[PDB]
Amino acid sequence: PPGPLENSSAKLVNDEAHPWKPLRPGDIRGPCPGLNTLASHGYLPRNGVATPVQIINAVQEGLNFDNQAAVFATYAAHLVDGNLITDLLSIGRKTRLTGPDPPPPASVGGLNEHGTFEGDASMTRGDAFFGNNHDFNETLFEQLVDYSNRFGGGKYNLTVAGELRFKRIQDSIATNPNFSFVDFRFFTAYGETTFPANLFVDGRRDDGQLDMDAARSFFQFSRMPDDFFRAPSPRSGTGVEVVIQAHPMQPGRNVGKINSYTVDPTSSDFSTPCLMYEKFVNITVKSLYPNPTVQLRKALNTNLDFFFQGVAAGCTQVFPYGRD
Amino acid sequence: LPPGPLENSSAKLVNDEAHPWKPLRPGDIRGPCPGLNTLASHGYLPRNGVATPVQIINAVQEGLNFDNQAAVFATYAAHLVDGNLITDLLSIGRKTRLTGPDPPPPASVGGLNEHGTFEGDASMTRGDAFFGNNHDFNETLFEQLVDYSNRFGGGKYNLTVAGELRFKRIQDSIATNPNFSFVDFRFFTAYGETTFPANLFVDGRRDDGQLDMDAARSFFQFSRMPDDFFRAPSPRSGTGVEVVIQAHPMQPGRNVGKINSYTVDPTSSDFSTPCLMYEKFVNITVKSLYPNPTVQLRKALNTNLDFFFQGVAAGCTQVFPYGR
Ligand SMILES: *[C@@H]1O[C@H](CO)[C@@H](O[C@@H]2O[C@H](CO)[C@@H](O[C@@H]3O[C@H](CO[C@H]4O[C@H](CO[C@H]5O[C@H](CO)[C@@H](O)[C@H](O)[C@@H]5O[C@H]5O[C@H](CO)[C@@H](O)[C@H](O)[C@@H]5O)[C@@H](O)[C@H](O[C@H]5O[C@H](CO)[C@@H](O)[C@H](O)[C@@H]5O)[C@@H]4O)[C@@H](O)[C@H](O[C@H]4O[C@H](CO)[C@@H](O)[C@H](O)[C@@H]4O)[C@@H]3O)[C@H](O)[C@H]2NC(C)=O)[C@H](O)[C@H]1NC(C)=O
Ligand SMILES: *[C@@H]1O[C@H](CO)[C@@H](O[C@@H]2O[C@H](CO)[C@@H](O[C@@H]3O[C@H](CO[C@H]4O[C@H](CO)[C@@H](O)[C@H](O)[C@@H]4O)[C@@H](O)[C@H](O[C@H]4O[C@H](CO)[C@@H](O)[C@H](O)[C@@H]4O)[C@@H]3O)[C@H](O)[C@H]2NC(C)=O)[C@H](O)[C@H]1NC(C)=O
Ligand code: HEM
Ligand code: HEM
Ligand SMILES: *[C@@H]1O[C@H](CO)[C@@H](O[C@@H]2O[C@H](CO)[C@@H](O[C@@H]3O[C@H](CO)[C@@H](O)[C@H](O)[C@@H]3O)[C@H](O)[C@H]2NC(C)=O)[C@H](O)[C@H]1NC(C)=O
Ligand SMILES: *[C@@H]1O[C@H](CO)[C@@H](O[C@@H]2O[C@H](CO)[C@@H](O[C@@H]3O[C@H](CO)[C@@H](O)[C@H](O)[C@@H]3O)[C@H](O)[C@H]2NC(C)=O)[C@H](O)[C@H]1NC(C)=O
Ligand SMILES: *[C@@H]1O[C@H](CO)[C@@H](O[C@@H]2O[C@H](CO)[C@@H](O)[C@H](O)[C@H]2NC(C)=O)[C@H](O)[C@H]1NC(C)=O
Ligand SMILES: *[C@@H]1O[C@H](CO)[C@@H](O[C@@H]2O[C@H](CO)[C@@H](O)[C@H](O)[C@H]2NC(C)=O)[C@H](O)[C@H]1NC(C)=O
Ligand SMILES: *[C@@H]1O[C@H](CO)[C@@H](O[C@@H]2O[C@H](CO)[C@@H](O)[C@H](O)[C@H]2NC(C)=O)[C@H](O)[C@H]1NC(C)=O
Ligand SMILES: *[C@@H]1O[C@H](CO)[C@@H](O[C@@H]2O[C@H](CO)[C@@H](O)[C@H](O)[C@H]2NC(C)=O)[C@H](O)[C@H]1NC(C)=O
Ligand SMILES: CC(=O)N[C@@H]1[C@@H](O)[C@H](O)[C@@H](CO)O[C@H]1O
Ligand SMILES: *[C@@H]1O[C@H](CO)[C@@H](O)[C@H](O)[C@H]1NC(C)=O
Ligand SMILES: *[C@@H]1O[C@H](CO)[C@@H](O)[C@H](O)[C@H]1NC(C)=O
Ligand SMILES: *[C@@H]1O[C@H](CO)[C@@H](O)[C@H](O)[C@H]1NC(C)=O
Ligand SMILES: *[C@@H]1O[C@H](CO)[C@@H](O)[C@H](O)[C@H]1NC(C)=O
Ligand SMILES: OC[C@H]1O[C@@H](O)[C@@H](O)[C@@H](O)[C@@H]1O
Ligand SMILES: OC[C@H]1O[C@@H](O)[C@@H](O)[C@@H](O)[C@@H]1O
Ligand SMILES: [Cl-]
Ligand SMILES: [Cl-]
Ligand SMILES: [Cl-]
Ligand SMILES: [Cl-]
Ligand SMILES: [Mg+2]
Ligand SMILES: [Mg+2]
Repeated sequence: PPGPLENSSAKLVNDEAHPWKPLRPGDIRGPCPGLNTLASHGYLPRNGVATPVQIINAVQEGLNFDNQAAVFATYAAHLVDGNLITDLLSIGRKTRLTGPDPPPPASVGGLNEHGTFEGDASMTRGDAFFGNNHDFNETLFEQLVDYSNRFGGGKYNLTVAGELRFKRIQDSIATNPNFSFVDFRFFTAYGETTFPANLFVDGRRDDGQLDMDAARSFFQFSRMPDDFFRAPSPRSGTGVEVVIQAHPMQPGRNVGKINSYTVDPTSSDFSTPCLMYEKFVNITVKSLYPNPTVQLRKALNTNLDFFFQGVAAGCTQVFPYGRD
Repeated sequence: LPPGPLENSSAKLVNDEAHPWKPLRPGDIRGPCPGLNTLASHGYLPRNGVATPVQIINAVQEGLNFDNQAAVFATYAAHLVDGNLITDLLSIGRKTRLTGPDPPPPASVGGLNEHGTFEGDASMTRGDAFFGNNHDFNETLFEQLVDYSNRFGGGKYNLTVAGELRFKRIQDSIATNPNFSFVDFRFFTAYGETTFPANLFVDGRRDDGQLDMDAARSFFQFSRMPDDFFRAPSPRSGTGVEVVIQAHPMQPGRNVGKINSYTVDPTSSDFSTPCLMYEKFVNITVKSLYPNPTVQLRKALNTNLDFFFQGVAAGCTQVFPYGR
């Protein structure tokens, strides 16, 4: 697992060695505009299948994503969505490129796999319930623009993030009878809304105000603006507290029908990051791998260790298969 | 310019042969900040505790891996209100002739000890200014930190301990300090500070956010790094502050001339309005110290207000109290 950038100042990353290209048939793109754009500028394999080490070097070098967040997000995703023997992860749909599957109920389903990492009330993608959880959706993007106009002076910023995050949750509650918003997804849904203001903003300026042309380029086409400079120093979810505090929300879920959102008092929330860590490892990962062979157990323990090092709140390490 | 981010920001020995702890030698100034005190006491900063903004940022980054945005934000904020803008020198403690000849009233140039500019109420290990001394280590407060760590962190200080102690300290001040104030700048900074010991005082080889009480006392009381201390393995500052905020959500306010009269102030900024915090700091705090400044002082203010703006986490739009 790579350490932080050696030299992490702003610099042009839309450069000569990293041109955008269109998708070839077979090139895999998914629900993350950050990984998508990196793949499309060749910071990641252009076909969208990568090792964890590759994804981490790419997000730091391409966009100056900080090391702790890159390590948390990448090994969390690899544990639930990736192939632990081959050490590969698809950034979108399940693919044979990741090699021979483990036994069920592990899915190795790529970032597109619903319920594991990816989840509901995304900004520019529709819920899995309605059929397609990974393609750019134009109606939701035009909503992001609207809110930018109304709260951001035409630009996306943390204030807009706060408003739209809530709007999307409300939208899901009213329309999605499967709406779920607990645990891992509750956590990551709020930190994602800060990323575009933090990281899609040209680094020479770095003033957290994202223009709509830049926003469309990343979200829709996986493409950096012309002459794009990365952020002037490493960061990820700075300001998430702005987005949480705008519209206080307790973790919960619709119960088999629309508008039935019911708080779940067993879910972690922001005051309990280590319950969220423990349930991810001790319930989510453990249920995908309830009885691993010696070889799989050893791959699981190595990735669980690397995952534990990226956990922002620190926490106490949990061992689903033992320390041995 | 402010220094940019650290070249190679990995974990490494920082309590080394070139940076030993030394006892205070009269002349030497120590203040309310255990981070800055300890850096001065190991020679990362000047040992007498008076430094330029550039020295302080280089010191917090190289000594402790404090991240660049936070180092710039705090350093220029404190310099604007507590420092000498003409000599370019800031005391980490008391007001001193070592920062040079003063500007005109009503500027104070009072050092970091100056109550209510940067320093303020409900500190963890230091008493409120109202009771007499806002900067000395207070053994009864540290013992209550040790007690909350036994109760909530298994004997170690971590973000769960921080959430409970931060709220305890606020309740102590409401009950005992008739002047307690907890608005605007202080309301914002108080929360982030409670994360720093978990993120930054924990040996960088471990980096699991569990701070032992011997390490904690070393930094807070003696201004000394633990033996063989490694700084954190990448840059960070207020990671996990939302964990502290959401443990006991609370709005900004003040006692109203007597104990137990905490009154929410609806004109204060809070965590959802970080740009109003920025703006009030500049329009009100800074500009009432320097209501009408001469030509050279006006240049120095505008230069430092620029650097300050670049450090604002939320991004925001720049305000210009003296024009552009
Ligand atoms: C190092 O720092 C420490 C701490 O800052 C310094 O010591 C402090 O010094 C100040 C200044 O002298 C003292 O201020 C004075 O406080 C007294 C009140 O004392 C008693 O009540 C205190 C508050 O308790 C309530 O709130 C807390 C916090 O939530 C809570 O835990 C308590 O249980 C109680 O809560 C109430 O409300 C709750 C709802 O939230 C309810 O559940 C509950 O039912 C309660 O009703 C308390 O902390 C204090 O406890 C200490 O002292 C006793 C022994 O006396 C000891 O047994 C405890 O273990 C503690 O050690 C007391 O119980 C107040 O009366 C004074 O008010 C006078 O003066 C002010 C200011 O001038 C005037 O405005 C008033 O009108 C009045 O004349 C005063 O404000 C502070 O109490 C003290 N704290 C300590 C010692 O812990 C120390 O000085 C510093 N050292 C150095 C060297 O500087
Ligand atoms: C992102 O970009 C925006 C614009 O550049 C920045 O500026 C903030 O913009 C916000 C959002 O529009 C402003 O907040 C709004 O201000 C309105 C007026 O505020 C004053 O006047 C009213 C009287 O009408 C007073 O009551 C109030 O106390 C203020 O003195 C308010 O009417 C708005 O409140 C209401 O809005 C919604 C609309 O959907 C209502 O439904 C609610 O009831 C709500 O109460 C709103 O607060 C804000 O003033 C701007 N801030 C500043 C400092 O200028 C953001 O700063 C920028 N963000 C970042 C992180 O960069
Ligand atoms: C570090 C490896 C990363 C992984 C494994 C990862 C994975 C994901 C996944 C699976 C989603 C979908 C969540 C949802 O359902 O909405 C997502 C969303 C998101 N990602 Fe990433 N991501 C990573 C890095 C990045 C980077 C570097 C950026 C920005 C620089 C970023 C920006 C975002 C944003 C803005 C979304 C939300 C998009 C939306 O809601 O429309 N990600 N990420
Ligand atoms: C970068 C320049 C910095 C400045 C200008 C600065 C200034 C301050 C000031 C004025 C206070 C007192 C606030 C109060 O409690 O009343 C404070 C508190 C504190 N600082 Fe800093 N600080 C800096 C860097 C850091 C660093 C690098 C660390 C640790 C790595 C740190 C750790 C803390 C902690 C833990 C407190 C609270 C102490 C307490 O509540 O007992 N600071 N700082
Ligand atoms: C709304 O949520 C429900 C409940 O999660 C979704 O139904 C579930 O769909 C999954 C995935 O297709 C099913 O699990 C699979 O079942 C097949 C064959 O039945 C099995 O061979 C697979 O290995 C896997 O078990 C499952 O039947 C079902 N879960 C239930 C009923 O608890 C439902 O599809 C969602 N609705 C929409 C429109 O998305
Ligand atoms: C992009 O996202 C938008 C908004 O989230 C999706 O639009 C939604 O589409 C449904 C139908 O697919 C619209 O309502 C439908 O109305 C009929 C009545 O004839 C009803 O029988 C259906 O059950 C359904 O309710 C819905 O109003 C619309 N929501 C909007 C516009 O806010 C859209 O499907 C997404 N695009 C893609 C390609 O998925
Ligand atoms: C606590 O605040 C009080 C009230 O603001 C202060 O004392 C008063 O305020 C001014 C100072 O600005 C004094 O000149 C008045 O005589 C005081 N009395 C009243 C009724 O206003 C005082 O500055 C603070 N006390 C301490 C110890 O810091
Ligand atoms: C702070 O340390 C404590 C103990 O090491 C951790 O708290 C425990 O959390 C477990 C599950 O992780 C719960 O059963 C208890 O509520 C906790 N034990 C207690 C309170 O004695 C806590 O997670 C740590 N916090 C962080 C952020 O690392
Ligand atoms: C511009 O600022 C200067 C001070 O830098 C002002 O000087 C005033 O001097 C009087 C003398 O009694 C003081 O009492 C005031 O406090 C000072 N004013 C201020 C605002 O601090 C001078 O008056 C100001 N000139 C203009 C045109 O505003
Ligand atoms: C702080 O001061 C600035 C101006 O120095 C404030 O006023 C706004 O400034 C912008 C930028 O030039 C103008 O577009 C607006 O027209 C200004 N408003 C007014 C009423 O003139 C800003 O609002 C101030 N903020 C606070 C909280 O005091
Ligand atoms: C506008 C503002 O910031 N006012 C605070 C106030 O709420 C508090 O009562 C006062 C005296 O202790 O200190 C001021 O700094
Ligand atoms: C670090 O990165 C930037 C952009 O390449 C450059 O300005 C700076 O000198 C580099 N520092 C080095 C290579 O030491
Ligand atoms: C996970 O397992 C660990 C150790 O066996 C245990 O401490 C913890 O309670 C478990 N977590 C849950 C939520 O069951
Ligand atoms: C291991 O036990 C779990 C119980 O959760 C079961 O699902 C899994 O199939 C078991 N595996 C064996 C050894 O095949
Ligand atoms: C840079 O960090 C690496 C990572 O551990 C380390 O090996 C090396 O000693 C550092 N380089 C310098 C010049 O300090
Ligand atoms: O143990 C070293 C390697 O182990 C694998 O399991 C991976 O997931 C890598 O990221 C790691 O570098
Ligand atoms: O530009 C005015 C001020 O700028 C600062 O950065 C310092 O270097 C000072 O020496 C000077 O007073
Ligand atoms: Cl980093
Ligand atoms: Cl530099
Ligand atoms: Cl940094
Ligand atoms: Cl005492
Ligand atoms: Mg989604
Ligand atoms: Mg204080």
